[PDB]
Amino acid sequence: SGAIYVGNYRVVNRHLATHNDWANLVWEDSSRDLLVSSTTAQGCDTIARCDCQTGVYYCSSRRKHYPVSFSKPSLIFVEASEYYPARYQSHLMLAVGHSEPGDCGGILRCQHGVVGIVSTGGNGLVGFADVRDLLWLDEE
Ligand SMILES: COc1ccccc1CC(=O)N(C)CCC(N)=O
Ligand SMILES: COc1ccccc1CC(=O)N(C)CCC(N)=O
Ligand SMILES: [Zn+2]
Repeated sequence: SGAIYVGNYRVVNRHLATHNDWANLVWEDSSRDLLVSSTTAQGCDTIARCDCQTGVYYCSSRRKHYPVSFSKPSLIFVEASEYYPARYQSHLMLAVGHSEPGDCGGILRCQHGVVGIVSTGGNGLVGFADVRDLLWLDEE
């Protein structure tokens, strides 16, 4: 589990969104596994605006923050799960690292701010849903 809190926005994995998130929906994209809902209180996170490929992510299944190198956001085939059938997930970045299903929502950060959240994994890989292209998160 986990979320990004920037401005009056809450960014979560679309497959983990709550019924309050859906009732207060701002934007969602199934192909990205992302959902953004509105919040009453202001958050403290800053979104990175960069092309960094190195950073640190939080892994709840190890209670550890791991430095990683990750690929640029791209269209990657993701096997069937209890949340989605087998499909192509877009804006996804991969790294060699540990992850388990409940690690989704763990933040990946670089020196500029939040880069994305854990969204997929398996076979010693961890996938992050990128949020750096969502410029509108920084305003209104
Ligand atoms: C100190 O947190 C670091 C540091 C490096 C890298 C990542 C984090 C995690 C983070 O930014 N959180 C707000 C924790 C909640 C979450 N959703 O992961
Ligand atoms: C961190 O996720 C891991 C890790 C290891 C093994 C399995 C998972 C769960 C996982 O990949 N999904 C539920 C897919 C979600 C999606 N974005 O389509
Ligand atoms: Zn950066």
